[PDB]
Amino acid sequence: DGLNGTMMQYYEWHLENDGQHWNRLHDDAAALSDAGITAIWIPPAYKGNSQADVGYGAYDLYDLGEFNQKGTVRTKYGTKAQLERAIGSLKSNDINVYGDVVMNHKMGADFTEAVQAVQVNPTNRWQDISGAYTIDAWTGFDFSGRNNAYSDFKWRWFHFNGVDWDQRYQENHIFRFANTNWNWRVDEENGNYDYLLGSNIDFSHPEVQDELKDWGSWFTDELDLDGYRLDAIKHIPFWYTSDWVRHQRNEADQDLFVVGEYWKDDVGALEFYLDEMNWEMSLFDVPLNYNFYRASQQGGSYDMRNILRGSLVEAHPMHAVTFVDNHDTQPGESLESWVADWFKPLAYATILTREGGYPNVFYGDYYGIPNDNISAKKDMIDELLDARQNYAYGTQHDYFDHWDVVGWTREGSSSRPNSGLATIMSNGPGGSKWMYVGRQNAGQTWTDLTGNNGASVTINGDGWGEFFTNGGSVSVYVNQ
Ligand code: NA
Ligand code: NA
Ligand code: NA
Repeated sequence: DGLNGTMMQYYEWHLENDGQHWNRLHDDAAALSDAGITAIWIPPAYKGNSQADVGYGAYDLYDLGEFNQKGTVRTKYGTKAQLERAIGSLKSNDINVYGDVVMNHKMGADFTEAVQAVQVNPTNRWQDISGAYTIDAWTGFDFSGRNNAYSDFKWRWFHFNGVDWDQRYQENHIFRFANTNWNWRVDEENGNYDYLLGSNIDFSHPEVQDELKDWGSWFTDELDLDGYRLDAIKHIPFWYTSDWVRHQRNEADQDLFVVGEYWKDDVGALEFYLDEMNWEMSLFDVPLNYNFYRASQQGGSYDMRNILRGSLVEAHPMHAVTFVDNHDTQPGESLESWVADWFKPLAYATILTREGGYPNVFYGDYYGIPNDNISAKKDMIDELLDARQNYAYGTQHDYFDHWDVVGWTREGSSSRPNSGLATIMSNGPGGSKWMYVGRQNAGQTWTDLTGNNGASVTINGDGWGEFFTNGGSVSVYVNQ
């Protein structure tokens, strides 16, 4: 009934490869809903390069842990039946399901093929650095164990335009297939960032365009998805992602939420992409991720008044999926920009108690990351989810007027009893700030849901209250 939406990435990079994750998800459904989670982003659910693959080394998009391929039947997360069972549990508990979609490349080809290719400048793929010669690339996919179930489409080298490994001479190089063009338009870092890893798909081919559109529809129907999380889209021709998304919404009866991962610490680049998409999807707020990271790294000297500056949520709140960390930013991973424990509570309060943006909770933060001795922050997050789910409603007032202490308020809405809140925090010494929470809340006494400050704040006759916060901390006051 108008409840704020909250997404949760249900996995972390170092999850154990025990094949019991879908089952865990299934048993956690009710608890997650009660906690305030309304949507779950599941990891790539199809067969990857190997059983332990996190899912991005995608081998067979039609094998959801159902066929014996790549050395295993189940994926790292479990079997097809356990996933379907988990999804059913999510639906019955009012939780939307977003499926991760990996279409930029394929990995784990069954055999190599001889291909004329040229080496290109890694920092400028538009420039060849060698003449054309024949290499042996891993491009042949037969999906043997699937027996053509669902689809008899087979992949070959002519469906791709590049790889980063030559099996003939056993060397690593960024290869562009001779007589093939890099996809366009794509991100321009390194000149043309079409190629990332694995066997890079060339969408110029109509057969490729149709195959992935048809697979998408099949995947959507098979799992009854409510949306998707589009992987590495800055490496995929923009025109195609738009075509694909429009195609899926046309084939599915249910609404489909779409959030793309355009990984770049540049809001303008993201806005450019959204213009190209005619704003038909949201994008993860990568700049905000880096804002949080810069703050975490610098300490109190960071000017909190700029915490949201340059972020996507700041400019287009309706098209931004906000987050603090993910499987790519956690320690040791490729896009590391981990927010330390001290600043993490402030970052989560920022995405969970504000009116703009569609916030996402990271599994690694919620349950911790054992591999790196990172504690579970479930207690802290649940209090902020309680705030979001039951109190973050109504007109918002911002107070980013001090370099250390900042905050904002929500007047609450008649639709939700006792809703309304006041968030105040400091990345340096503690302090206080008078903020307006709505004259309709006069006479109420508000207390901190996080327990970080025992102050009791009574709202005066004009609807103003003075809220307190300790140093390097965050408090969220509500009429509890
Ligand atoms: Na690409
Ligand atoms: Na981060
Ligand atoms: Na500061």
